[PDB]
Amino acid sequence: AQNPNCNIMIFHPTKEEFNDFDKYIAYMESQGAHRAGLAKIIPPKEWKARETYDNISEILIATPLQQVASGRAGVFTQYHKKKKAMTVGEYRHLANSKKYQTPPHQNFEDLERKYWKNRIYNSPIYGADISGSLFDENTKQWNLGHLGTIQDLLEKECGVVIEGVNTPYLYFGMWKTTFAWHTEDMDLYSINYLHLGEPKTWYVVPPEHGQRLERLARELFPGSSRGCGAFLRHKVALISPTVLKENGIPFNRITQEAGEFMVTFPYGYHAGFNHGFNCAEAINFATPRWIDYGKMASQCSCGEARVTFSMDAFVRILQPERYDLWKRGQD
Ligand SMILES: O=C(O)CNC(=O)C(=O)O
Ligand SMILES: [Mg+2]
Ligand code: NI
Ligand SMILES: [Zn+2]
Repeated sequence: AQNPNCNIMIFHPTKEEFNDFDKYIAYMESQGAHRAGLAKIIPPKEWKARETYDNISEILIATPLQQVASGRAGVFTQYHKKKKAMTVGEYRHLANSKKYQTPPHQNFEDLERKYWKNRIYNSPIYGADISGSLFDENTKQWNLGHLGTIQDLLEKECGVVIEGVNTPYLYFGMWKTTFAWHTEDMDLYSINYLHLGEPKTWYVVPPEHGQRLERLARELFPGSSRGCGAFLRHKVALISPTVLKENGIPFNRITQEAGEFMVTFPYGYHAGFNHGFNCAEAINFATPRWIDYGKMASQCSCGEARVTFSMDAFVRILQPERYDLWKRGQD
């Protein structure tokens, strides 16, 4: 078995290897990459996502989210308070302000220490989940707006034609903006490209150990667990590396820099934080190997998780027994 310790693997495809996206994902899996839950892909030196980032300031962040924490430094939840609209240029100025800017630090490990010590005492503002793309239309390789759709994959594997669409999302971050512990909708893959700015640190639990993280989370968030049998679908709970180590949960960490892709694999729990002003693009995708994960994915039916239009068909076809309860949660 390849990669039996479930380490995060880093790949350096050549320009020739960068042509066929599906084939390269399958290659990475042949080397055991998926066992970690997360992989990094450094694009060939010849590749670029677009020519420059000099003209993005007028993108609108219609609903910036202030991420307010509750709990203790290593075990906390966050809620999202909606703020007034602002442009990307206005958000960048805010990120760079004395109130929100990255503090002085020695290296990524020192900044990580400071994050976990101090995150809860601040409320950073995240421009998350903005439909759109920064890839040039002429970028033919690893263009996250031109990937094969999940609906087409389901139809190719299973024969059933379904409604729905699959488009990318932009994320504008600042110091301490936080992504809570989660797997993707329907335990899909994700791919994330860091277009510009400061890094993003990731934590990940191997898919084969995801239930260990779930059991810890039920212990640490006992009211939330009574409320919902899949409350990590709410995407609000944080647990630090120190607390994971104290509880014997297997995990890994890695820092993504501008110009790099990360892939999350089915049922790979992940969480993380941004180092400073940045912009990322991400989308969900599927492969043949996903189908079995999609059939077994947990679901939130309490009403909190509320998701896209296109998840309806995935539940309806892959999980017909669960469909009626889940749809009630949507309505
Ligand atoms: O970058 C972020 O805030 C969160 N991204 C992801 O969870 C992802 O790409 O799967
Ligand atoms: Mg613009
Ligand atoms: Ni994710
Ligand atoms: Zn729920």
